[PDB]
Amino acid sequence: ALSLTADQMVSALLDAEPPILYSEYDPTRPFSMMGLLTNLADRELVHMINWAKRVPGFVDLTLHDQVHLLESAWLEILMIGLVWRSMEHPGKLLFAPNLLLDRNQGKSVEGMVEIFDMLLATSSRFRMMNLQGEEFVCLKSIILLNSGVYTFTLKSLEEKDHIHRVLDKITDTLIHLMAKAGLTLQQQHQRLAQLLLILSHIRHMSNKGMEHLYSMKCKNVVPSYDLLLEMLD
Amino acid sequence: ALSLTADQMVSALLDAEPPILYSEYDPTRPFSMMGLLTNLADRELVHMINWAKRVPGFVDLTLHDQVHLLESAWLEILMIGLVWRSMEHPGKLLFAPNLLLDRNQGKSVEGMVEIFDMLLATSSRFRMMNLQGEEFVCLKSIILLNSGVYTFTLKSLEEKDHIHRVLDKITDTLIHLMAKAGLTLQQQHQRLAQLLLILSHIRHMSNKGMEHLYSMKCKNVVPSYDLLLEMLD
Ligand SMILES: Cc1c(O)ccc2c1CCN(CC(C)C)[C@@H]2c1ccc(/C=C/C(=O)O)cc1
Ligand SMILES: Cc1c(O)ccc2c1CCN(CC(C)C)[C@@H]2c1ccc(/C=C/C(=O)O)cc1
Repeated sequence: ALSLTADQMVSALLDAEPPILYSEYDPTRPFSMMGLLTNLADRELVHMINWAKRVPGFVDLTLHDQVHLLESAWLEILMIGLVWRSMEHPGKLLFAPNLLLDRNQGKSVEGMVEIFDMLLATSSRFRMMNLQGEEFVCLKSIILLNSGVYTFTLKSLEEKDHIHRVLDKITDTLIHLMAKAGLTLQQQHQRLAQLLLILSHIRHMSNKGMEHLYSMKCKNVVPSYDLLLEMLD
Repeated sequence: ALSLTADQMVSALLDAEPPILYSEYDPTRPFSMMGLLTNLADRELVHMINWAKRVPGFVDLTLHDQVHLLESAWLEILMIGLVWRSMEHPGKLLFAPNLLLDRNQGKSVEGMVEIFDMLLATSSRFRMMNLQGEEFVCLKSIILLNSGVYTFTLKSLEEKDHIHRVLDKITDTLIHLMAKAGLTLQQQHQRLAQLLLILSHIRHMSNKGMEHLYSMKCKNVVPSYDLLLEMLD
């Protein structure tokens, strides 16, 4: 994992990519949005577990630390995937290929249009930077490893060190991609910073969404430690 | 502002630095924590306004955009200052020089120990990286310009462009500092990434704190648009 070259890191991330899923509704029947969005997120989560297990370095950690990282990052990971999928659809969010929604459609749930807006703005930022697919898979892996690393014994000290070494290797990889693309050293650092600073906004979006989900006060909303543990163990 | 050299950028940021404030309690009387923390935050905010006006590029923006940026970033800015001040005090948060609190002291307010923990962990990360004062002022300015830039007309398009150009100049500056310190190009990119990724965790902490403050449901807690506008106008 730490002996991978930049090209090998990229290949491994592209190969791990999950599929794009469809919403489950009868397309021959007349057009609940939260129902549809919950079911889609439930099914994406299963595939996210399989993806995470294929990110280099991730299965080297303890199962408890794998669960902690996924618990912290899962909604950010869903959100970056949505933003990426929606990039060439100005003004719309491509939740699935059969579920392409505008901001007015989010107005149907109290608190949701604000989240829809923030997601559309991130998509439009990605569009303005001309984000590449190889840069997106790197960013997504960085979210997985970084989002829970500050909230965790000799074992833990070793786990945090390894997570930081893996993160350094993905930073190396990003820079390599930008060098292969022909950017100057100045441009390279500038773009790296631009990309990482968007991750702060993705955190914010997830925190805002988590607050909505927690406020629903429902045992079938938000995956528990135990469900994540069962799926990962 | 965009014509500043890296050295000039650093000098200007160091010069803008606000003072460290004291808690207001009678030190001769027996030892409310939330009272003391609110009063301290109220007074720090005034000084933060003056600081922000001295960050290069910031007064070039519209007053409405200055207010939006401060509204989004103020608690993150207080939190990064606390973490920096607390760096050489393992296990304790130096809220002020006369108010140095451990995690057990945070247990006195329902929900606060969790926030205290996250802040102690960030301080300990800064300690492990050996963060330098010149890097800290850069990071703090980056928070100010970045945290509200994705949530904002021809004027706005021009304002977001300028904010991104200012941010690129601070990225250049960071890298220059790390080059002056003797780091390799590889180390330079790696450390830049490490530093920016901590900003995501600072966002998360602020979101968690904002939720506590909003849940107090009090007109004298959280600065309004109008108060920020009055202080900045
Ligand atoms: C990015 C994304 C998806 O790809 C799929 C669903 C949702 C989002 C972001 C917006 N979000 C809605 C936001 C208000 C958070 C959708 C969502 C809806 C329900 C659940 C519930 C999951 C569960 O309860 O286990 C999670 C996310
Ligand atoms: C970093 C920091 C300070 O330097 C000063 C106070 C506080 C923090 C972080 C933790 N925080 C407590 C957290 C629960 C947010 C403190 C705080 C307390 C009250 C207020 C209220 C301000 C207002 O109501 O205008 C703001 C921050």
